[PDB]
This record gives sequence, C-alpha cells and structure tokens, in this order.
Amino acid sequence: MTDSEKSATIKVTDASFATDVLSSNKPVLVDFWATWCGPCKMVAPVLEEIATERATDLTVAKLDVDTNPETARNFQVVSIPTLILFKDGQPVKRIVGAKGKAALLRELSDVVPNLN
Repeated sequence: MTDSEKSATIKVTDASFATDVLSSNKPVLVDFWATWCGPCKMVAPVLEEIATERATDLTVAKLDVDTNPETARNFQVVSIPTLILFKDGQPVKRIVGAKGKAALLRELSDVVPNLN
C-alpha cells in the first residue's frame, strides 16, 4: 500500500535542479538513483525515513538517472546510487553505494548532532 504522506522527499530533474537544490539556503541531500538498480532500491526506504525524520535540519531530494542522465554526468555522479549533500546550493559532501539507517544517520548525524 502507498499514501501521499508516506514520504517527505522531493523529485528534481535537469530542468528543475537549480530551482530546488541550488535554490535551498538550508542543507539539501540529493540521491542520484534509478528504479532498475538493486542498491538504489535498498537505500530508497532509508532515505525516505531520513526525509520524514530530518526535515527540520535538511531537505531530501531524488534525481532519476534513467530520465535525467544529463544531471548524473554534470556532477560526475553516474556510479549510482550516489548521495550529494549541498549547503546553501553548493556541494559539501559525497557518498556512493547503499547505506542502512545506522550508516546513513551517522553520515547525516554529522549535520544532526541530536541522533545518532
């Protein structure tokens, strides 16, 4: 089953990346992913929880490399899944391959000192 409030993520494209990711004065986390990749499918529910839980500290976004390969090569992040953390529309940290909740919330507790 699914629902319109099951996630707090945003979806971005090569035509909208500047208006959402580079527009953000707060920290924003882009996951470059595709539905056809196993590790992408495995990190998606962990990022969905991170979007729902960490909304006050950061924003969580997805770039679909299957329909925006332009944005995938623009940052050289084609080696999916690939996570970029931006602050004030400028890149600050890079991560590649899947994470579990513990590893993802360590790398985001680096900006959320409250947990974990």
